[PDB]
Amino acid sequence: GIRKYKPTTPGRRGASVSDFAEITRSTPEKSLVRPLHGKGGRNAHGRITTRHKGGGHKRAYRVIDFRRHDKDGVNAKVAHIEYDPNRTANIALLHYLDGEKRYIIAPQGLKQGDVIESGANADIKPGNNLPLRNIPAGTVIHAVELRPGGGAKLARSAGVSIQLLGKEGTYAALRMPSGEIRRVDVRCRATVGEVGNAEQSNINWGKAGRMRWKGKRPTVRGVVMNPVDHPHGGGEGKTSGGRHPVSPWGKPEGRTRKPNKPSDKLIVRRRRTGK
RNA sequence: AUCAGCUUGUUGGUGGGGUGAUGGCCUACCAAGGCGACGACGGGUAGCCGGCCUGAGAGGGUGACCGGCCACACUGGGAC
RNA sequence: CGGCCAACUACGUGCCAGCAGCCGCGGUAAUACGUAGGGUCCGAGCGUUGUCCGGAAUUACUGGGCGUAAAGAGCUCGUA
RNA sequence: GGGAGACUGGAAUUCCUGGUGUAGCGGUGGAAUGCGCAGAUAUCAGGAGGAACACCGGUGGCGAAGGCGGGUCUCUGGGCAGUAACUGACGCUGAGGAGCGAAAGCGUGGGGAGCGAACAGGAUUAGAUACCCUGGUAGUCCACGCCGUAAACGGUGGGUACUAGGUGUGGGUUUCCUUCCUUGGGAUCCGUGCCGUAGCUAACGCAUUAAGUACCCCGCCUGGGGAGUACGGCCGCAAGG
RNA sequence: UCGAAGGUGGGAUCGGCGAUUGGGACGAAGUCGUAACAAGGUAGCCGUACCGGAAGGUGCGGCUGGAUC
RNA sequence: CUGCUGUGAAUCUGCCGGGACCACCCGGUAAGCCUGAAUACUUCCCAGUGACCGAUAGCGGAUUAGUACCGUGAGGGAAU
RNA sequence: UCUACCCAUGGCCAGGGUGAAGCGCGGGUAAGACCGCGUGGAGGCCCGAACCCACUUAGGUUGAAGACUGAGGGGAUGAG
RNA sequence: GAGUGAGAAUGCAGGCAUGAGUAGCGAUUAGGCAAGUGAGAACCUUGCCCGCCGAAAGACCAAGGGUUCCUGGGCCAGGCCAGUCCGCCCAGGGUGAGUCGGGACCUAAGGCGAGGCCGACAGGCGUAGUCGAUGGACAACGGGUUGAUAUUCCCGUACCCGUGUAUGUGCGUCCAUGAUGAAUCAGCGGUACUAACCAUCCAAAACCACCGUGACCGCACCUUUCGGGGUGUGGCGUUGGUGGGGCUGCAUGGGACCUUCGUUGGUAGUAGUCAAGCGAUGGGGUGACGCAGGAAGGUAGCCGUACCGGUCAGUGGUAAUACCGGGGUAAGCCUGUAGGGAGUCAGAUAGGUAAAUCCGUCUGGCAUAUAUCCUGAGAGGUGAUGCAUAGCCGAGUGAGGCGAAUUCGGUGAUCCUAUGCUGCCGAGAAAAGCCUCUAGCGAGGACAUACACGGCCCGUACCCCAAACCAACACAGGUGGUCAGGUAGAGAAUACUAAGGCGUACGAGUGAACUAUGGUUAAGGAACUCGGCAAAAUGCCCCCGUAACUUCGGGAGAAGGGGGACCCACAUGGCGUGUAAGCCUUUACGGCCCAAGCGUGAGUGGGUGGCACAAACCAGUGAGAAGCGACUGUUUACUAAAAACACAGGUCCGUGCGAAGUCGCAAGACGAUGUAUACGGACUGACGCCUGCCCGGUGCUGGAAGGUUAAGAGGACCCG
RNA sequence: AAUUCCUUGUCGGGUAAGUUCCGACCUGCACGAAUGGCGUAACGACUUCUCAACUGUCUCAACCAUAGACUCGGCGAAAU
RNA sequence: AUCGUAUUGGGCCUCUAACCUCGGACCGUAUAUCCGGUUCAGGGACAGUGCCUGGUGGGUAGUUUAACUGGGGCGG
Ligand SMILES: [Mg+2]
Ligand SMILES: [Mg+2]
Ligand SMILES: [Mg+2]
Ligand SMILES: [Mg+2]
Ligand SMILES: [Mg+2]
Ligand SMILES: [Mg+2]
Ligand SMILES: [Mg+2]
Ligand SMILES: [Mg+2]
Ligand SMILES: [Mg+2]
Ligand SMILES: [Mg+2]
Ligand SMILES: [Mg+2]
Ligand SMILES: [Mg+2]
Ligand SMILES: [Mg+2]
Ligand SMILES: [Mg+2]
Ligand SMILES: [Mg+2]
Ligand SMILES: [Mg+2]
Ligand SMILES: [Mg+2]
Ligand SMILES: [Mg+2]
Ligand SMILES: [Mg+2]
Ligand SMILES: [Mg+2]
Ligand SMILES: [Mg+2]
Ligand SMILES: [Mg+2]
Ligand SMILES: [Mg+2]
Ligand SMILES: [Mg+2]
Ligand SMILES: [Mg+2]
Ligand SMILES: [Mg+2]
Ligand SMILES: [Mg+2]
Ligand SMILES: [Mg+2]
Ligand SMILES: [Mg+2]
Ligand SMILES: [Mg+2]
Ligand SMILES: [Mg+2]
Ligand SMILES: [Mg+2]
Ligand SMILES: [Mg+2]
Ligand SMILES: [Mg+2]
Ligand SMILES: [Mg+2]
Ligand SMILES: [Mg+2]
Ligand SMILES: [Mg+2]
Ligand SMILES: [Mg+2]
Ligand SMILES: [Mg+2]
Ligand SMILES: [Mg+2]
Ligand SMILES: [Mg+2]
Ligand SMILES: [Mg+2]
Ligand SMILES: [Mg+2]
Ligand SMILES: [Mg+2]
Ligand SMILES: [Mg+2]
Ligand SMILES: [Mg+2]
Ligand SMILES: [Mg+2]
Ligand SMILES: [Mg+2]
Ligand SMILES: [Mg+2]
Ligand SMILES: [Mg+2]
Ligand SMILES: [Mg+2]
Ligand SMILES: [Mg+2]
Ligand SMILES: [Mg+2]
Ligand SMILES: [Mg+2]
Ligand SMILES: [Mg+2]
Ligand SMILES: [Mg+2]
Ligand SMILES: [Mg+2]
Ligand SMILES: [Mg+2]
Ligand SMILES: [Mg+2]
Ligand SMILES: [Mg+2]
Ligand SMILES: [Mg+2]
Ligand SMILES: [Mg+2]
Ligand SMILES: [Mg+2]
Ligand SMILES: [Mg+2]
Ligand SMILES: [Mg+2]
Ligand SMILES: [Mg+2]
Ligand SMILES: [Mg+2]
Ligand SMILES: [Mg+2]
Ligand SMILES: [Mg+2]
Ligand SMILES: [Mg+2]
Ligand SMILES: [Mg+2]
Ligand SMILES: [Mg+2]
Ligand SMILES: [Mg+2]
Ligand SMILES: [Mg+2]
Ligand SMILES: [Mg+2]
Ligand SMILES: [Mg+2]
Ligand SMILES: [Mg+2]
Ligand SMILES: [Mg+2]
Ligand SMILES: [Mg+2]
Ligand SMILES: [Mg+2]
Ligand SMILES: [Mg+2]
Ligand SMILES: [Mg+2]
Ligand SMILES: [Mg+2]
Ligand SMILES: [Mg+2]
Ligand SMILES: [Mg+2]
Ligand SMILES: [Mg+2]
Ligand SMILES: [Mg+2]
Ligand SMILES: [Mg+2]
Ligand SMILES: [Mg+2]
Ligand SMILES: [Mg+2]
Ligand SMILES: [Mg+2]
Ligand SMILES: [Mg+2]
Ligand SMILES: [Mg+2]
Ligand SMILES: [Mg+2]
Ligand SMILES: [Mg+2]
Ligand SMILES: [Mg+2]
Ligand SMILES: [Mg+2]
Ligand SMILES: [Mg+2]
Ligand SMILES: [Mg+2]
Ligand SMILES: [Mg+2]
Ligand SMILES: [Mg+2]
Ligand SMILES: [Mg+2]
Ligand SMILES: [Mg+2]
Ligand SMILES: [Mg+2]
Ligand SMILES: [Mg+2]
Ligand SMILES: [Mg+2]
Ligand SMILES: [Mg+2]
Ligand SMILES: [Mg+2]
Ligand SMILES: [Mg+2]
Ligand SMILES: [Mg+2]
Ligand SMILES: [Mg+2]
Ligand SMILES: [Mg+2]
Ligand SMILES: [Mg+2]
Ligand SMILES: [Mg+2]
Ligand SMILES: [Mg+2]
Ligand SMILES: [Mg+2]
Ligand SMILES: [Mg+2]
Ligand SMILES: [Mg+2]
Ligand SMILES: [Mg+2]
Ligand SMILES: [Mg+2]
Ligand SMILES: [Mg+2]
Ligand SMILES: [Mg+2]
Ligand SMILES: [Mg+2]
Ligand SMILES: [Mg+2]
Ligand SMILES: [Mg+2]
Ligand SMILES: [Mg+2]
Ligand SMILES: [Mg+2]
Ligand SMILES: [Mg+2]
Ligand SMILES: [Mg+2]
Ligand SMILES: [Mg+2]
Ligand SMILES: [Mg+2]
Ligand SMILES: [Mg+2]
Ligand SMILES: [Mg+2]
Ligand SMILES: [Mg+2]
Ligand SMILES: [Mg+2]
Ligand SMILES: [Mg+2]
Ligand SMILES: [Mg+2]
Ligand SMILES: [Mg+2]
Ligand SMILES: [Mg+2]
Ligand SMILES: [Mg+2]
Ligand SMILES: [Mg+2]
Ligand SMILES: [Mg+2]
Ligand SMILES: [Mg+2]
Ligand SMILES: [Mg+2]
Ligand SMILES: [Mg+2]
Ligand SMILES: [Mg+2]
Ligand SMILES: [Mg+2]
Ligand SMILES: [Mg+2]
Ligand SMILES: [Mg+2]
Ligand SMILES: [Mg+2]
Ligand SMILES: [Mg+2]
Ligand SMILES: [Mg+2]
Ligand SMILES: [Mg+2]
Ligand SMILES: [Mg+2]
Repeated sequence: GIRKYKPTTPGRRGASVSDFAEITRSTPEKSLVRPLHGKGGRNAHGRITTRHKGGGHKRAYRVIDFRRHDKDGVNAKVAHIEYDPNRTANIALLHYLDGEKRYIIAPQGLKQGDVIESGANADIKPGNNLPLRNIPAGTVIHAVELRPGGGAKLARSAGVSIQLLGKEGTYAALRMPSGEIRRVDVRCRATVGEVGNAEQSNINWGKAGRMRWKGKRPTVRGVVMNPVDHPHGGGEGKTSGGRHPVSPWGKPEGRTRKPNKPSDKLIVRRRRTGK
């Protein structure tokens, strides 16, 4: 759950963490690890592509079976629900009957011992990936794909995931966490159940070291920025810039969504906030 | 209790000194407890009693005089 | 010497000067203010003042209540 | 309708989408701020989301008290009648202590249809920082914690034994006119309304579900303000208690 | 060794005073107001939160110590 | 005249040139292709010339010369 | 090749204290919450050298040095 | 005909003056004397004391420089002075590797890049690949040597990489034993194709009865003078078309008739393949990795003891009970302890881009055995009759021969087991090598041993916290890694010392001011000053006791006080370690204790000396208020370190995935190999209370109904 | 007040005196609620004030041993 | 615009054959997430890309911001 840390030092007074009692193994599988490195917020070209992030704690990579489609009709027990920091959620390894173990996203309330099926015959216990032909309308879903068989991309937020609304014709309607409705094929791949670590939103950061570890760099406010560096720069004292806030990269607040996407016709309306 | 914990010779045993007389009265060595919500330790007031006044009684108030003790002798100590 | 409380009339100023333990007494005709008489109480003492009890069953053990005047804690489990 | 979790239903409001359909719709003691001519109101079809369950529904049931009601499942407490098999003084109340607790308020993270403090306008008045109208931010919903106060009222602590009745309701055992249908008649215990004796009370009034007559323990009160306030102590992140 | 007096240093209690401020009661009479007592002209009150010179107003929940029907 | 972008002609009473524009007459035939001679230039070689300098001049360099040296750079850059 | 940032691979931090969760025992409950006792060394924790900084002062300022030296000064298991 | 006339432009280049023989001669260590060479000696050489560093100011490496290394010659030029000396200059000499560092081995960040994509062009990208250590695989010590080089040369003993000899164990292909397995003919899943039977619920072609009455025909009453209309009844009709029976056809379950078996009855274990032994550009394992922390066993190393050799040092006493010096010895080859981990066979399954005896998974059997295997410090033996050493003899720039003892104990690491164990989150590279499996071959390979043989190229001197690198210098600066002795000590601080190297290149004198570095000072203690700036002061360990406030951690080492030296006794005490010996057994590099021996803090008494017993060095000033900033942090290298910045806390907005925003005229890459509890942007800055009013202006988000307007279409009139 | 010109505002505490400081008043030229307001335990080489000790910072300087300054010997600078 | 004859472009709904796909499966390939081709599957006469123009456009660029003045600036 959530465990709050006692104030031993003035720095870690407010630090509270979601204790990971949901851990079973501590040393990740060495076979599936691929060579990875912190890119430092920089491309191969050497320029800093995005500031406020980079540096920190070098970490490893592991392949997740996001698009599980190659093998079907075989069951798998939950091997060990381990901790992968490269995601907000957790990964629970599976012993499939063919002996080919792949990592998958651990759904909410998953504990070691449940049997998971991936295919048409799969039931409604969480972790079962199956096309929309075999799912009731109205069930909460996660790790949702966009086409019948091109790899799953969406619905992997910890705690709130996409909810299926209804099927009409050959197009299916999906409700977004933002409260929006997206039209998607009735043959895409989607799983059942919410994603775990819902209590992760109750994490309290704590200090700056954790944050350089996590990746982000300290944020430099524009009002003290130099005027050449930023439109908010300059001033003798504290000033807001004398104009509406603007990213120093030229454009102010506003529309950024370029229309006319191939899935733009597959969207009914855009998000509305604070209702 | 608009005072909840107090105490370290403090508590208990043994061995010594001590005093007219027993005794942590004093010393050494052993054990950790005794007193505590059937009000401890703290705070304010005040000499106690036979008596006096009041009240049918219960009770309440009080310690004039006398008398039975207690404590003191400008303040604090000590001893022959 | 108004009623509590046995003892009243006249004269002098009228919301002034003043009385007083509770109620309370004077705004031109006071048995309540001041003076006279008159009467009452007490008496070698007479009142005022302060402390204490009684009435005070007004801390109710004898001897109070908790619907509205003051009061049933919000209600249970339950240690001593 | 005792509590908790999950699943599920319909009506209604609002919003969105698409027809039809035209200049008004909403409003009060009267009118104007409000939305329309960019197509409102009305009305049909569909969808979305949130809250709450109209009738049954009552001076009726349960819970110790706050309180509790759309269905369905899951688990569970309390109470009642008969046989009385068994335990054989285990009963009661309970200072300090501990647990539950209306609404509002606070933190974190979500939700948010309607309603609605605060705040804007429009209206009345000499005056409105109100009553009225149009809007609507907390909150009202969910989960975890908190505060622990109400005219928290039956303004009456609990338990036991006794003391005349009449009239309704609910639950269960029996017996008899006996169709053996019948609130038929009778006996019994528990709960809950109303009116009434003796009695009590200053009166209103209570009257077997006592304020009657007693027993056991517990809290509370000693003229009105000051004041349920200052200081001190305890709890709470704070409001505060 | 003990030992009264004296001096070092910080904790409690009783206090006395203290600019100014907060609150209360008594004066009497004046302005601002209509709050409550009759369905007091918005039923009252209680707990609570917000608001306003002021009595008060509103929201939510609770009682009738509320009158008509 | 050429180019980017769209349109788009005739084959000879066809066209475009004749310095916004055309009737009659006047001069040449576009979308295909190339072609020596006069010209510009001199890192190199040869032969000469100079009212050009004679070692702070003349090329930075008559001599260890783009050497020493400075600068990690593109480079700069000596005196003798 | 300094400095700013990042990337990958190595290395560095003498010594001494503070004592979270967790763990077992005895209380507390019906289960808790909680209460003490023994292990724990978690900490951008504490004191303090190597190391990294540069707060004060003096000297120097045609210095030993085109930004230091000497006394003190801060971090010193980490945003190093 | 002029490059034709200088005195200046903080002019240019060269030369030379004064300031002037003035300042300085480069630190917190310091010298003096003797003898020697030399023409000259504080500075060089040799001897004795003194001084300084000694986590360096000693000894090694990397980067860097390149002859500064050694020897011989000389001292006009350089060394801040003379200099016989030098890191000066001239000549000669000096660097020895299968095993130490790189290449023939492989990869990270990143660079190059065939084809290819994009780009007028130049070009930019990146695939297959190839480069790229700061990483990983893979092989040493003691002693000795001359005037300079030593893990390289020699002696002594080994190792592991790679090529060959052939004999000995020994194996099939061309014979054939084994284990099996699999692609062929004949039918069945009371379940239940098709006429029914028993039981149950409902109703299409309205029969009976009642009621309501689209509309029609009307009887009686009311109503306006009669009319519309209203009230009760009758005849239907139903705004609101079944029952009954039969043939026939279809639909639902039964047994059975022809085709679908209980894999063999002959053949064809006759013929065709093959597993040795190498075997992959392929597949799979292994190789393969964090921070922090404690405990245990050991080692380097240190201190004492036995033993071994020597000692008489002009001083009062100690001639051995005392003193000084030794008291060493590797790699490798055996043994496999403490300790860290892990279980064994049979059969089938297709999951690992093809197949698998390999890697996984499921059925079963065997297993809690210190069974079995791997790893693994250390100790013991060999290595070693060897080497070396304290010292004895002749012999001096120096060489040679001989050569004693070589054990116990204790202390003890930051070193080894350890890439381990326990716990935390912030969850900890790649490939080569190695083991093994098959695909594609195949008539000769596999294992040991006597023997002669063959193992590449390059670095190898010297300096390296400095006069040899970077700073223009022989500069008070900077520079990464490895060795870490003794006494006090908590220690790598600090003080003094060993090994070892220096007194670092201007000196000799004179009580001047004055400047700089320090010490002390009557008495007052901030009266100077902007400020207690600077100075001064406390400072260590163990105890006793510590407030206001608070987020219950703190504040707090709060403040303050006491003890601290030496000797003796308690005390042959307690503690650790551990021999002989004892106890025991799966007998071994075994568990228990441990007299003896060694080391050892703590306290209480008694006594003693000084003014002072943490006496040196080293080593917090404390307290009370108020402002800003929550705190640790970072910055104006070289005038300013804060109230600035940043940081965790929150808010708002934009972001639906080849996302937003970027870098890029583009491919492409980051974002992210992440996916609205995630990313970017902006503002504030922990935490408590909160965060009021205002949408005219400017921005942003909605609705474009009206008017204005581009380009392009369109050809009225008019001129010629 | 990090905002206040008059202003050393007025009043109270500290000293002999306090234009600084601390605590209040509001006459806020020209505070103010995310360019955030008010407090806040802890920290700060931050800012300001007071206190005990301490001292040559001072009253008022004196002496002492260093390294220069001085003379001699060797080499030998510059700003202008 | 020349309710039974005419006016050539707008508005929509469709289908695949232009076009798109960072969708799948194969191949070059013995190894290749690049690239190219085929098939299937999704969008589709749209998106995309030019040419012209209208808008927005301190993100970027080149500039300007007088003189007189009893010092300048503010005044005139
Ligand atoms: Mg915090
Ligand atoms: Mg990876
Ligand atoms: Mg950022
Ligand atoms: Mg890094
Ligand atoms: Mg996670
Ligand atoms: Mg910012
Ligand atoms: Mg800035
Ligand atoms: Mg700008
Ligand atoms: Mg600025
Ligand atoms: Mg400003
Ligand atoms: Mg804006
Ligand atoms: Mg949305
Ligand atoms: Mg005694
Ligand atoms: Mg004794
Ligand atoms: Mg009495
Ligand atoms: Mg009495
Ligand atoms: Mg008495
Ligand atoms: Mg007497
Ligand atoms: Mg007596
Ligand atoms: Mg006395
Ligand atoms: Mg006395
Ligand atoms: Mg009378
Ligand atoms: Mg009388
Ligand atoms: Mg009179
Ligand atoms: Mg008389
Ligand atoms: Mg009395
Ligand atoms: Mg009684
Ligand atoms: Mg009473
Ligand atoms: Mg009452
Ligand atoms: Mg009560
Ligand atoms: Mg109460
Ligand atoms: Mg629940
Ligand atoms: Mg509609
Ligand atoms: Mg909603
Ligand atoms: Mg009880
Ligand atoms: Mg009880
Ligand atoms: Mg009690
Ligand atoms: Mg009680
Ligand atoms: Mg509780
Ligand atoms: Mg509510
Ligand atoms: Mg609130
Ligand atoms: Mg909350
Ligand atoms: Mg919330
Ligand atoms: Mg509303
Ligand atoms: Mg508004
Ligand atoms: Mg109630
Ligand atoms: Mg009660
Ligand atoms: Mg009772
Ligand atoms: Mg009666
Ligand atoms: Mg009655
Ligand atoms: Mg009763
Ligand atoms: Mg009573
Ligand atoms: Mg009261
Ligand atoms: Mg208090
Ligand atoms: Mg006072
Ligand atoms: Mg009223
Ligand atoms: Mg009114
Ligand atoms: Mg009212
Ligand atoms: Mg009212
Ligand atoms: Mg209230
Ligand atoms: Mg209100
Ligand atoms: Mg209510
Ligand atoms: Mg009433
Ligand atoms: Mg032609
Ligand atoms: Mg030509
Ligand atoms: Mg160069
Ligand atoms: Mg600890
Ligand atoms: Mg705990
Ligand atoms: Mg400095
Ligand atoms: Mg100076
Ligand atoms: Mg100097
Ligand atoms: Mg320089
Ligand atoms: Mg100093
Ligand atoms: Mg740090
Ligand atoms: Mg000339
Ligand atoms: Mg000149
Ligand atoms: Mg000059
Ligand atoms: Mg001169
Ligand atoms: Mg001089
Ligand atoms: Mg000099
Ligand atoms: Mg020097
Ligand atoms: Mg000499
Ligand atoms: Mg030293
Ligand atoms: Mg050191
Ligand atoms: Mg050392
Ligand atoms: Mg190097
Ligand atoms: Mg020579
Ligand atoms: Mg010479
Ligand atoms: Mg020279
Ligand atoms: Mg030479
Ligand atoms: Mg490339
Ligand atoms: Mg190419
Ligand atoms: Mg490549
Ligand atoms: Mg390479
Ligand atoms: Mg390399
Ligand atoms: Mg060498
Ligand atoms: Mg060597
Ligand atoms: Mg790890
Ligand atoms: Mg020795
Ligand atoms: Mg497998
Ligand atoms: Mg060889
Ligand atoms: Mg070589
Ligand atoms: Mg060298
Ligand atoms: Mg060196
Ligand atoms: Mg140099
Ligand atoms: Mg030097
Ligand atoms: Mg130097
Ligand atoms: Mg260094
Ligand atoms: Mg060390
Ligand atoms: Mg020394
Ligand atoms: Mg030395
Ligand atoms: Mg001087
Ligand atoms: Mg002195
Ligand atoms: Mg003094
Ligand atoms: Mg001053
Ligand atoms: Mg303090
Ligand atoms: Mg403290
Ligand atoms: Mg302290
Ligand atoms: Mg034995
Ligand atoms: Mg045994
Ligand atoms: Mg002494
Ligand atoms: Mg800091
Ligand atoms: Mg900082
Ligand atoms: Mg900087
Ligand atoms: Mg600076
Ligand atoms: Mg600097
Ligand atoms: Mg500075
Ligand atoms: Mg700074
Ligand atoms: Mg700061
Ligand atoms: Mg910050
Ligand atoms: Mg905030
Ligand atoms: Mg923000
Ligand atoms: Mg925001
Ligand atoms: Mg507007
Ligand atoms: Mg505006
Ligand atoms: Mg036209
Ligand atoms: Mg102020
Ligand atoms: Mg100020
Ligand atoms: Mg302030
Ligand atoms: Mg001052
Ligand atoms: Mg002001
Ligand atoms: Mg202002
Ligand atoms: Mg703001
Ligand atoms: Mg602002
Ligand atoms: Mg504060
Ligand atoms: Mg002095
Ligand atoms: Mg003087
Ligand atoms: Mg002297
Ligand atoms: Mg000097
Ligand atoms: Mg001198
Ligand atoms: Mg000189
Ligand atoms: Mg001008
Ligand atoms: Mg002027
Ligand atoms: Mg002038």
